[PDB]
Amino acid sequence: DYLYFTTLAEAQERMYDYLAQRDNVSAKELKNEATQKFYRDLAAKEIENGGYKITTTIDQKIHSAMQSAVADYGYLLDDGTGRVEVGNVLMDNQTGAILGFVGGRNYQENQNNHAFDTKRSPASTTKPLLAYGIAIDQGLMGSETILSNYPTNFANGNPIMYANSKGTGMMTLGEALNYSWNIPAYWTYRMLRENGVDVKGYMEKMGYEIPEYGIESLPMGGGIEVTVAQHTNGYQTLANNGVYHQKHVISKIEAADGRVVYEYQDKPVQVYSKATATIMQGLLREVLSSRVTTTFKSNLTSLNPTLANADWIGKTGTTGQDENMWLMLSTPRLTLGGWIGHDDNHSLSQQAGYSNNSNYMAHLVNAIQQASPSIWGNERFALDPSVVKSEVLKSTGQKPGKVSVEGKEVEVTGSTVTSYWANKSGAPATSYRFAIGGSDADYQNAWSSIVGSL
Ligand SMILES: *C(=O)[C@@H](NC(=O)[C@H](Cc1ccccc1)NC(=O)CCCCCN=[N+]=[N-])[C@@H](C)O
Ligand SMILES: [Cl-]
Ligand SMILES: [Cl-]
Ligand SMILES: [Cl-]
Ligand SMILES: [Cl-]
Ligand SMILES: [Cl-]
Ligand SMILES: [Cl-]
Ligand SMILES: [Cl-]
Ligand SMILES: [Cl-]
Ligand SMILES: [Cl-]
Ligand SMILES: [Cl-]
Ligand SMILES: [Cl-]
Ligand SMILES: [Cl-]
Ligand SMILES: [Cl-]
Ligand SMILES: [Cl-]
Ligand SMILES: [Cl-]
Ligand SMILES: [Cl-]
Ligand SMILES: [Cl-]
Ligand SMILES: [Cl-]
Ligand SMILES: [Cl-]
Ligand SMILES: [Cl-]
Ligand SMILES: [Cl-]
Ligand SMILES: [Cl-]
Ligand SMILES: [Cl-]
Repeated sequence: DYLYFTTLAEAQERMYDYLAQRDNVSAKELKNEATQKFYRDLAAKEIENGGYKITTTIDQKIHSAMQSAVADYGYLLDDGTGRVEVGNVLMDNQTGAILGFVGGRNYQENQNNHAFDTKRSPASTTKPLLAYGIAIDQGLMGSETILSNYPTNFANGNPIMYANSKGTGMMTLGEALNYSWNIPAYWTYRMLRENGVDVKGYMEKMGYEIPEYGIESLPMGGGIEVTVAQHTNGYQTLANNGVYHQKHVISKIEAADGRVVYEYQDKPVQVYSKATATIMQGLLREVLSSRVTTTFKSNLTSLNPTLANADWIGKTGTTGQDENMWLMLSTPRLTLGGWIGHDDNHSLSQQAGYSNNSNYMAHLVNAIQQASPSIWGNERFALDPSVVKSEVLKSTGQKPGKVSVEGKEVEVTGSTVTSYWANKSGAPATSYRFAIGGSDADYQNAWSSIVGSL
C-alpha cells in the first residue's frame, strides 16, 4: 500500500547516504553514475535482506482510520468529471511529524502517491504564505489594511479575473482573504517585489522550490507546483506560531543490534514572527467561518459539532481551469492538507473544491477524531503579546488625520477598528495612497466615496 512504498523509498535514500559515508566514498566519487547505481542497489538490498528497524511517525490507528475514510467516503469527491483523485497529509504542528496520509482513492486500482509524489499548483493557498504573511512580517500591512480590488491587467494585457468578475473597489485584507480575491494578492506581491523583499528567503526556509520569483500570478499559484506533504509543511509553519519543522515520516533507522543508521534531527526555524503568524491565524479562522470559498464548517458542524468548535483555520485554492482544488486546515495541534484533481489534469466541476472536497475533508477530520479523540486538541490560536494594536479608520485602514484630496486639506474621520500589526509602530497616519495597489483613477473613485461620507 502507499505507506509501505513511501517508507521504503525514504529508508532506501537514508541507507544510501549511510552506506556511502560508511565506505568513505568522497562527494566527487558519488557524482559517478556507476558508483551511484551501485550504492542505490546496495541500499535496496540492505533494507531487503538486513533486518533494519525503521521507526516512523505514523499513528497506526489514525492512518488506518484515514484509509477507511477514503474507502467509505472518497465517492463524495466524484462530481461528474470522472473518478476524482485525492491526496491528504496529517501533520503534527509542533514537530513536522506525519501521523497519517491518503495516497489516493485505491492503491490496488491506481498506485500514484498523491500525498508525496504528485506536484500541482497550490493555487490561492499560496496567498497567506507568499503575499500576505510576508507583507505583515515586513510591517507593510496589518489585519484591517485596505487593498485595491479595482480592475487591473497583467503585464501581457489580460485582465486579472475572479470567476466572471474583473474586480470591485477597495476592501479589507479580511474580505480579500475570505473571498480569495486575486487583484489584492497581485498588488501585495508587486509591493514585495518593488521593495526588494527576500521572498525566496522565506519560501526556501520552508523547503519550497520556486524557479521564478518574478511571476505576477505567484500568489495565486502561477509558477509553483508542490506535493501535498510539502504544502502541509507551509501551513504547519503558520499554525506553529511561525516556527517551521521539516516534515518527516521516518524518525530513526537502526541495525538489528541497535546501531543508528539515521535519526531525524529537529531544526526549528522562525520563518515568520510570532506576531505575523498569530495575526494570519485570526484571518484564516474567518476564511473558514465566512463559508465563502468552502462549506467545510457547515459539513463538520453536522458530522461532529464538538469538533467543529475546535479552533479551525484554513484556506482554499482553485487552479485556472478548475484542474486542482486545495483545502488546507489547521488546529493548534495538527495541520491537514488536501488536494483533489485528475491524474490527466482535466477540469473538475466548478463546485468540486467549495462543496465536494469540503464534505470529504469534514468526513476525514471526523474519522481521525473518532480514531484518536484528543488528537485535534481544544487549544485556541491567540494573538502573540508582541502584536501591535492600532485604532485605524475602517475606510483607509490607517490612523485618522489630514490628507490632500485635490488641493483641499481634508480631515479624515469616521468608524474606527483595531488593526493588528507585526512591526513596532503599528499603522501609519492615513496618506492619499492608503491602500495596497490601485491606479490614480481608482484613488479618485475611492476618495469621492470617502469624502462623500464625512
Ligand atoms: C486561487 O485559488 C485563485 N486562482 C487563480 O487565480 C488561478 C491561478 C492559477 C492559474 C493557473 C494555474 C495555477 C494557478 N487562476 C484563475 O483562476 C484565473 C481564471 C481564468 C481567467 C482568465 N480566463 N481565461 N483564459 C482563485 C480564487 O481564482
Ligand atoms: Cl497506505
Ligand atoms: Cl507510495
Ligand atoms: Cl502507532
Ligand atoms: Cl498544476
Ligand atoms: Cl492595468
Ligand atoms: Cl468578508
Ligand atoms: Cl525573492
Ligand atoms: Cl516545492
Ligand atoms: Cl527574482
Ligand atoms: Cl522521512
Ligand atoms: Cl546488526
Ligand atoms: Cl517572534
Ligand atoms: Cl463557524
Ligand atoms: Cl455552507
Ligand atoms: Cl463543544
Ligand atoms: Cl479558492
Ligand atoms: Cl485522469
Ligand atoms: Cl486572540
Ligand atoms: Cl499595542
Ligand atoms: Cl493607535
Ligand atoms: Cl515599526
Ligand atoms: Cl502598494
Ligand atoms: Cl489611472
